Amino acid sequence: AEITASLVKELRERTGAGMMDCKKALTEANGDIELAIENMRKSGAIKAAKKAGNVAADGVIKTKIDGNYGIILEVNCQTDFVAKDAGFQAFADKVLDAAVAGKITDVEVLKAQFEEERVALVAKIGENINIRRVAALEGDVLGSYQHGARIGVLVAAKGADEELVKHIAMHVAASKPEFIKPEDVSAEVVEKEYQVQLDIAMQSGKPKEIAEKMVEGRMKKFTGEVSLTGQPFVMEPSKTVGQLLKEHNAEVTGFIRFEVGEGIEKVETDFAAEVAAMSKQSHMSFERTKPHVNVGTIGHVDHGKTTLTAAITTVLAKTYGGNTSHVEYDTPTRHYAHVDCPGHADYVKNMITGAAQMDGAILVVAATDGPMPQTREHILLGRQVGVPYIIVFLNKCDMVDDEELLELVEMEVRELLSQYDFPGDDTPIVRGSALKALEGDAEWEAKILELAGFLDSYIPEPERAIDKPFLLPIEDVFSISGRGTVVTGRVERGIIKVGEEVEIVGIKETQKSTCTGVEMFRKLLDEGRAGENVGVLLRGIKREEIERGQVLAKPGTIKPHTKFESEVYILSKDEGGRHTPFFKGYRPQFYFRTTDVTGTIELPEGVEMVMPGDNIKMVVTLIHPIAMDDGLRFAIREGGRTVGAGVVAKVLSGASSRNSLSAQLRRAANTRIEVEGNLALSIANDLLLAYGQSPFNSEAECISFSPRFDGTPDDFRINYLKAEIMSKYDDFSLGIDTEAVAWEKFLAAEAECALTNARLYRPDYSEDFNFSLGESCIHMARRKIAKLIGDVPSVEGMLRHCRFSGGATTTNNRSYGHPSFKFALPQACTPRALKYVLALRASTHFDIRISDISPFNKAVTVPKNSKTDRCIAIEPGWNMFFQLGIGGILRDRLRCWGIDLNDQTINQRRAHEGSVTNNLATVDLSAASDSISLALCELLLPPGWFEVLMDLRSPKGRLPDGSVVTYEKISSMGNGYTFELESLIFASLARSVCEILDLDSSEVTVYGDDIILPSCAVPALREVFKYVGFTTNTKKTFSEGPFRESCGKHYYSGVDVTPFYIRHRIVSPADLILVLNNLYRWATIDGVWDPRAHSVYLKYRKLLPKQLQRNTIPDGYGDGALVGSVLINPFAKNRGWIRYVPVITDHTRDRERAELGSYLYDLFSRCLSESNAIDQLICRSNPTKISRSTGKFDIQYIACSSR
RNA sequence: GGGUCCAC
RNA sequence: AUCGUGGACCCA
Ligand SMILES: Nc1nc2c(ncn2[C@@H]2O[C@H](COP(=O)(O)OP(=O)(O)OP(=O)(O)O)C[C@H]2O)c(=O)[nH]1
Ligand SMILES: [Ca+2]
Ligand SMILES: [Ca+2]
Repeated sequence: AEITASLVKELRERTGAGMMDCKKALTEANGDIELAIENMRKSGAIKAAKKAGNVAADGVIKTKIDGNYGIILEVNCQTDFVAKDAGFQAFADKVLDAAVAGKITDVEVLKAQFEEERVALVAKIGENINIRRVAALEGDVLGSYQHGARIGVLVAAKGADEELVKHIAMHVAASKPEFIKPEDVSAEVVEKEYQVQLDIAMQSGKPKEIAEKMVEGRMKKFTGEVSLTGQPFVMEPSKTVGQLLKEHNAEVTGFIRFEVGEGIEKVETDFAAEVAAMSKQSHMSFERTKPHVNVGTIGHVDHGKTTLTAAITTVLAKTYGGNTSHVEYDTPTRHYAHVDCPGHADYVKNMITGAAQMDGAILVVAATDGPMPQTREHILLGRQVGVPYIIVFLNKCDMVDDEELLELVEMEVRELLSQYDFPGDDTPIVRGSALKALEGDAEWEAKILELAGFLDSYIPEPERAIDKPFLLPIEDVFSISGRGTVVTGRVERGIIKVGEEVEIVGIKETQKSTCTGVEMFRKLLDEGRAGENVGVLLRGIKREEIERGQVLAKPGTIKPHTKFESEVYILSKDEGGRHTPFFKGYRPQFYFRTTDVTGTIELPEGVEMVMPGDNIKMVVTLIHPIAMDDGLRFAIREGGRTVGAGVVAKVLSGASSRNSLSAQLRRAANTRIEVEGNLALSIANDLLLAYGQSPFNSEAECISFSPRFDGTPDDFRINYLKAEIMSKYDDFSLGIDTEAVAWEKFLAAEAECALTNARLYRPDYSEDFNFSLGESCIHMARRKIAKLIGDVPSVEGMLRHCRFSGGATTTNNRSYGHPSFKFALPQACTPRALKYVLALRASTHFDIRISDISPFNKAVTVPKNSKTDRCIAIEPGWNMFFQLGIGGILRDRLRCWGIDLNDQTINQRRAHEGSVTNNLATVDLSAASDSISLALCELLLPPGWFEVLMDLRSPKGRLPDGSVVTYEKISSMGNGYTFELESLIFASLARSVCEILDLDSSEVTVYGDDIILPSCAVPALREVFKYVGFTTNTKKTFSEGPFRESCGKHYYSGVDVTPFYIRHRIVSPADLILVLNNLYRWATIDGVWDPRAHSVYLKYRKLLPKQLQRNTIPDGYGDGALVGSVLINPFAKNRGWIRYVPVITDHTRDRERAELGSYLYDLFSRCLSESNAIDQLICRSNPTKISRSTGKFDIQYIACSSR
């Protein structure tokens, strides 16, 4: 102890100084009141001194307007909480007011006019806070916008009234225009920018005026975009601010916008790792049902909430046992996850988003100082975010002489806690020291344990989902004869035993029923527990009386509501959200558990605009009811895109478009564009002419032209286009061409597998004597394959990959290709595959039927080139079901060889690399999979795998002839594993060739038959390939050009030269629009036209119905309209702050689905799930609906966004 | 899972 | 009448 404790208190609640700083400073003043104050004053500067070391990236912006003189203020601090603290507020307010009356604009004048009072706060608050920048603006009429505290703007305008400047001050706030007019721009920044960009493209080989006209064009936009004038007005994006101004014959003499912490470095912080940094210097020196508890640490930055979390972690594993950046520690009875709450807006975001709710927090104040002023905001955060419980850890107590002075701090904190309706008198306050606890000081060491004790007994145990009342969100409803109505979904809370009664509540007038049963795909069941996907059978309720969106619940347990208040986070542009602000009548979709519902909102008192990234409270009223109570999370959507997240906070009491304009566009769409001859050919020739190349002078030329693999990238680009553009056109007349050539090819491959099948089952040449590269690779590949693949396909593996999907089987036509029809209609199967079906039949109570048991698949023909089709075979359904099982296991395994058959994007980039580097080759095989013979396959794969492949393939094929083939190849295109299998065979060979040549196997990459491996390996790979029956496509393999190509991307010395194809006769406006869009994407850099192609574009644009020539959409939205500028689009309809544009759609009619088949398909899928910053988890997977395509077009409005 | 696009 | 796989956009 030292001096009277009652005296320090008098000093503190007079000065706002830390406890110990009041003590030691009162000890040297010999107990002199008005004296101690000064010793601290003169010190307040040395304090701020060491303070001004810390980065202060947070703060506020303030704004003041006197008649027609205004000023913008940027005083900032280092924390959210300080930013909204009364004291910091009052400083910033005064430092502003004082800068108004005294029209100051010199940062350093007031920066010093207050330097005195600035140490005043910095002492008290204990964060570096400095005036950053000031500026002032005068104009004839001016107006300010304040976007919370984070952005302020001053706008000076001549000719405009109150509303005008308000509105364009808001726009400046949203759209960061760095200049008032496109010409204002630094004729320098733009000068060298046009000299830099004039090569980037002139290096393509683009002729002078071509790259000149293009660069010019960009910078016309480039400047228009960063300029208030040429910006789409934020409250009216169809017209620009420029045009808006000119409509009120007014103008902006200038503007200012400051944003808190702009340009400040703003250091990243990693809490998790960060702790392990402190638990390092010290660490060196089955209860699996235990509940998980989320706790939060919150307090003053250097009061050491960090050091504590460290002390907690060490001591808690040193003694007892052993989302997103969260340390976690274990207690004999509970498991804790622990996050730091560094900022107020950050936490509110994570609470809404769900990426971190919290069961209890721990407030960390140092007894050295005591509550800070911003300590109230810490607690206030807790109150506003609804933390149920707050524990206090009093830290740094070893540095408190008088324990009567701890009695004092603990008092202030209870007093605050209670001021915010927390149970102050009753909240645990452990008095300890994190630091001495890391230094294994058994005393202070047990105080941590103590605090932990409170976490166990003070924060109550979170209700297990199973302990809650029953609720299942209905995903789909089926009517099954002789079973009744049944709903499927995942049970969210509780248990439902057959017998029990249930309400079905949500969209309609709530209804009641009883549980007739509970089933999964494998077994029937008598109850469904939380977390289980199930069907639930219901008694007496028709299936047109249930609806996705409704919930199934224990009766009275949940109610339907329409109006409620919430806290939402609006996604930033960054995070895939809106890029434009919205306003009063925002009208999006609210996605609850399993469905969207339209709803209007009302903003809070005084907020008029919302920006991507904003938290906000809003009151939401829905177009019809949804079952809900407090805590229900939801997503905000714009036609499929997720733009925000929210949680219901308190449920309340509840209570455009175009007709003969869509009709106009629909008529246009079903119009038939009509011309003379081959419109495609005409377009291709007009293109070639515009690039000064000879046209095709006949149909027969369009498919027989070879490029020159030299010349500049630009020359080559149009050459390759010319070689490819018409190469797959399906409507040439000139030609007795047929699918005859396809079947010839199909027979040639079989004949080749017949050779290699004989050769490879007889390689006793005479004697060992001679050794060969091929023989060796097969041996090398075999062994490596076995290592990757197993002796046999796991039963788990197959159980998580088998499934139906897609199109026609031997028993179903395209119409009945949906999985639900494969389950509802008996599928054919192969003699050797029958046991698989039976094993399936034995594992489920559902009927598993086979229609016929033959060894045939159906070989048909399918389009490919202008000069040949491609022979496919349609499999028996049950065989397909299992072929996909092995195809899915091979897919996974290949991931261990760096092969990823989900991402063609990795092959495209190595093709680009290869064309610049010449170290990687791209190779193609001729009849890639058709050439993989039985023999090769039998030598490479484990016998276990080979037998299974043999059970699962179709051994025979019946052709359109009626003729048969007994397959020489291991499998045909159309099989459910041929693709993954061919990928494996090719990879293993190429990898083996690498090892034999002393290259790295990892350099080998394969997507089906798109092979990429080091250029030096090619001659040896060619040799191996020849040996094993393959024939490499010398025309499509490149190991030495400037040219590469893989998975649809073509490169010439790094430049993208992938072409586009006119595949069909152009007959409808949709046909023409695709072609023109394909031209657009081919000839367009960043929305800017190569002029050579533009001319051809505008010519054929004219062949479209007129409305359709102006109906434009942004790229990335398909081809139901011309890709162009959407702001120009006259048919655009902005509705509720979301932009709807109409696109052409293929028009469909509904068809009846198969009820049992769909139900089976549903349960089967849920069975699959179970066998195998993130909030997108707020969505599902959709009901089976069947539809037939009529041959007409429809018009669909869709949600759109400038970019 | 459909329609479309682009690919293996 | 149009097999298997992947990716994107719209639907759903
Ligand atoms: N089931 C199926 N597989 C395909 C299809 N297209 C390509 N593939 C698969 O990927 C491999 C690549 O085929 P392609 O390179 O286009 O043709 P190819 O059979 O090897 O013949 P070629 O190069 O001589 O034209 C072969 C085949 O397994 C297809 O349309 N259906
Ligand atoms: Ca090929
Ligand atoms: Ca290829």
